[PDB]
Amino acid sequence: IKTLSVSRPIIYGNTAKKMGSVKPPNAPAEHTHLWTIFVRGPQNEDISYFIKKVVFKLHDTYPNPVRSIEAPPFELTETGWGEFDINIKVYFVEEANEKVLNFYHRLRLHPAEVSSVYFDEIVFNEPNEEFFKILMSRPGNLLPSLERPHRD
Repeated sequence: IKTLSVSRPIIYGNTAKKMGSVKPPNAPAEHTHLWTIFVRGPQNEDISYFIKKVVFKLHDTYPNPVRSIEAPPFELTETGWGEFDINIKVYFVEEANEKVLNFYHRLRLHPAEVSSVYFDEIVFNEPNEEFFKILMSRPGNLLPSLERPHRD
């Protein structure tokens, strides 16, 4: 028990909706849809305990197409009229001892919200010991961490 591997499940992809009269004051003309590109946990658990930042690379026609999200939720909303590939770069907390992980997602606008989401698992083959303390102390634990006396 020198090295201990561990995985974390994630969901990545986008949702999209047709845009009506309700839109931001500076919504580019001819943009027909809004969309949210994201990296999430199952049950929308906050995944910032292992993810440090997510960097989304949009199409080069977008202003400042490299969008770095450095606090949760790891998502951004944009508008547009068409589909293209987005490069999602996931960076990990130091204790994970894991380099950047790349995903590529094709934005989906059709077919009334649409959802194009992919389930994957990030593996950490050589995390620091401290990584497991971070993981196990994340909110929501119900179990005892000591021998808790109890009646029959």
